Amino acid sequence: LSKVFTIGEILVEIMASKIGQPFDQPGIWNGPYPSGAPAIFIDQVTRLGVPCGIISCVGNDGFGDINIHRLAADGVDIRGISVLPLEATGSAFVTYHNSGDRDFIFNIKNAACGKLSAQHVDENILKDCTHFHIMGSSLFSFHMVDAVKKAVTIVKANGGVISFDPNIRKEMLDIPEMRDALHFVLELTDIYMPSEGEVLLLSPHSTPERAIAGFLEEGVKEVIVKRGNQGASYYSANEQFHVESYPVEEVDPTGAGDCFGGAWIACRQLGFDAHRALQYANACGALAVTRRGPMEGTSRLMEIETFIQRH
Amino acid sequence: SKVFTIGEILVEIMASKIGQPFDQPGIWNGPYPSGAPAIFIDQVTRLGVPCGIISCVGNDGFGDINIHRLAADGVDIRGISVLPLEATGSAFVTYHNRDFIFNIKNAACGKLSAQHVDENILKDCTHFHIMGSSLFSFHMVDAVKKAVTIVKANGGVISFDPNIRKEMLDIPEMRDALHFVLELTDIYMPSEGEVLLLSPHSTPERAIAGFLEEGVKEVIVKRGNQGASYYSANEQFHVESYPVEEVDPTGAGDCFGGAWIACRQLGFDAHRALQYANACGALAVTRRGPMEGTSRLMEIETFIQRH
Repeated sequence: LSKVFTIGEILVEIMASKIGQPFDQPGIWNGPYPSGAPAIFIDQVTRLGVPCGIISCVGNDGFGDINIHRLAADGVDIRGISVLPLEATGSAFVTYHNSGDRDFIFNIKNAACGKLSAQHVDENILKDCTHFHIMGSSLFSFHMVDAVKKAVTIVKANGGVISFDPNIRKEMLDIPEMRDALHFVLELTDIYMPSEGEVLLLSPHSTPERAIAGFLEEGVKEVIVKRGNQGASYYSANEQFHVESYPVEEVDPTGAGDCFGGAWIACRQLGFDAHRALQYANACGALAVTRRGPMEGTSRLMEIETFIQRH
Repeated sequence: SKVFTIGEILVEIMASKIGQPFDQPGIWNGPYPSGAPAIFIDQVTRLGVPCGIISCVGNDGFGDINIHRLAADGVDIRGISVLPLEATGSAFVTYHNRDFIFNIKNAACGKLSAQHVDENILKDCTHFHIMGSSLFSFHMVDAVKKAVTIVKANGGVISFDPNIRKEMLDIPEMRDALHFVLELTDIYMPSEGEVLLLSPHSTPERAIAGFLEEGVKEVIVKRGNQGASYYSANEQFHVESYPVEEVDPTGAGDCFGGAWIACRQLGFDAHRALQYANACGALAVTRRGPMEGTSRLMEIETFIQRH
C-alpha cells in the first residue's frame, strides 16, 4: 500500500535519425518515445518492483496515450495523469552533433505539461504516498510550484519523505520567483540528489564540501552526488563514501540521471543500505546511457546486479 | 501592386506508412513548410506576382525552414515576426484508406495579434487574402481586422477563403469574426461544402445570390472533383474537373486560390483565371506534402495543353 509518487512533465521525444541532421531541412525522424524526467524516473521505480504513481498532465492525443500506456503497462499507477482536451501533449525534437552535443526544439512550457495546476493534485491520490520525488526541471511556472507545494504538504502531513533532484535549466536561477521555489523545496527536502554540476547551484558556498556540509546543516538528511562518468557519492552526517563509474559506450545520456535516481529511491525502499543502493544507482545510470531513447535504458534489479558482477 | 496574406505558418511531420499510429514508435518524414496562408502565398510568388505575409514563428529550425522557403521563392518575409519564447507551430499527420496532432493555437503562430501588424508593411498592398482557418483566437481576429481595414481603407481588394473547421461556427465570437471578413470581402472563394456556412439561405443558388447582393463582387466555388464555378453580377460560368490521382489535398485548395488571385493580378479574364486555378489545383493533389504541390506557370500551361 506504501507508494512512491513523483510529479511533473510527461512528453514524447522525436529523434533525428542521423547525426548532424538539421531542424531546418526535411529528413527522417524516429518516435514518438515516452519521455519527461519525472516519467523516466517513475518508470525506473516501477521496473524495480516498487509500487508508485505520478501526477502529470497530457493532452487527449496519441502522444499522450503512448506515455500512459507505457507507464501503466510497466506497473505505474497512472490515475494521477489528467488528460487535457484543449491542450497538446508536450514534445521535444532532438538532434545529435558530431561533438556529442544535443539540440532540442521543446514544447513543454506552453503545452499540456505547463498546465499542471495545484488542482490536478488530488489528496486522495497521495493517501498512501510515503515518499515524494521532485524534479527541478518541473519548476518553470508558478502554477507548477503550487502543485508541488500542495503535494509536499500532503505527503509530509502523513509523515512521508521528500527527495529532490535539482536537474533544472540554469536560466531558471535568473528568475527570482523560480529561484525561491527551488530553495523552498530544498528546505523541505530530506534526500538531495544533485549531479556534480549542480551541487553549488542552490548553495551560498563556493566549494562542493561546504555546499554538501551546508545542506546537511540546513536539515537535509542525505545528499547523493551523481558525478557523470566519474562515479557518485553518498553524504550523511554519520558517514560518507563514493563509488567509481563503470566504463560504458555512451549513446544517450538524456535519462541517465533520472534512472540513477529511480534506482536509488527504489533500492532504498527495498531495504538496501546506502552502500548497496549507491553502487546499484550507479550501475543503473551506467546501463541507461548505453541505449538510445529517453526511457529505453531502464533496468530490472537483477540486470543491474549482473551488470555489476560481470564487471 | 502587391498581394499579402496573414495567418498560421507551421511545419508538417508526415507518417512514413499508411495506417501508421500516433501512439507507437515509428518513422516520420519532415519537417515540411506548411500552413494555409503560407501555401497560398507560395503559389502566388511562384507565378511571378509580388507578395508578402504576416505571421509569427519561433526562433527555431522549424521557423527557419518556413522563412527560408518563402524568402527563396520570392515572398516578402518582413512581416514574419520571430518569437523567442514560442515554439513554431507544427502538425503530425497520418493516413488511412486523415488524422492530425496539432500544435497551432498554443504555439507561436497562435500569438499573432494587432501588435504584429505593421501598417507600414501594408502601405503598397493592393490585395489582401484571408484564410478562414486562421481565425481561432481573439488575438488572431484582431490582427486580421486591423490588416483588412488598413488595406480596405487604402482602396485595396479583399479575398476570403472560408477554409474553416466547422467547430469554430459554434463559437459566437469566431462566428461573428467570419462575418466581419465576409462583410468586407470583394472576392469570396468557398468550397462547395462551405457555401452555406455564412449564409442565412438554405440553398447554394440563393446563398451565392445573397453574397453578391450583400456586397461581394465575385464568388468562386471550388468543387473538388466536380470542377469549379465563377459568379459575378455580370456573369456566371463553370469548368469541369481534371481527372488525376489524388495523393494529398491538404494544400490543393490553397494552390487553387493562390492561382486564381495571382492570375487575375497578371491580367487574366475570369474564364482564363478559372482554368489555370482549376489546373493548378489538379496538379497540387497529385503530390504528398503541404507546399510540395505548388506549380509555376509553365507547369500549369503544359498540364492544360495535354488535356
